[PDB]
Amino acid sequence: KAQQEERLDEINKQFLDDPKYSSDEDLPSKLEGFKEKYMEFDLNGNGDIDIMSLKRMLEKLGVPKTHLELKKLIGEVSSGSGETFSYPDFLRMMLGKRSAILKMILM
Ligand code: NI
Repeated sequence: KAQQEERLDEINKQFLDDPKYSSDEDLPSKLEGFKEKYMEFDLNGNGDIDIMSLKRMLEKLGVPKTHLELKKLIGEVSSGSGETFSYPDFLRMMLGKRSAILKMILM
């Protein structure tokens, strides 16, 4: 938990130096806030967010979603084999010009 944060920090540093996101003057503090938002979710053994974790989080936001709807949400932001999405997946979505449904829900 607090351990997995170490990895999130390394990723934030990686993104901080990414020219693709340099135009955002508030990147330094935003990445930290996004990290905190990500850590509100239950993170699995690999530090990724799964279906039940997403379900739990959306419940807290008053946004109930069906099992299949949860699959659609993750499948939209996941860079791997649909089922879970990572922190890097999360940042590219939160940043990035395209607006995934999960991004609109969370922001
Ligand atoms: Ni889980």
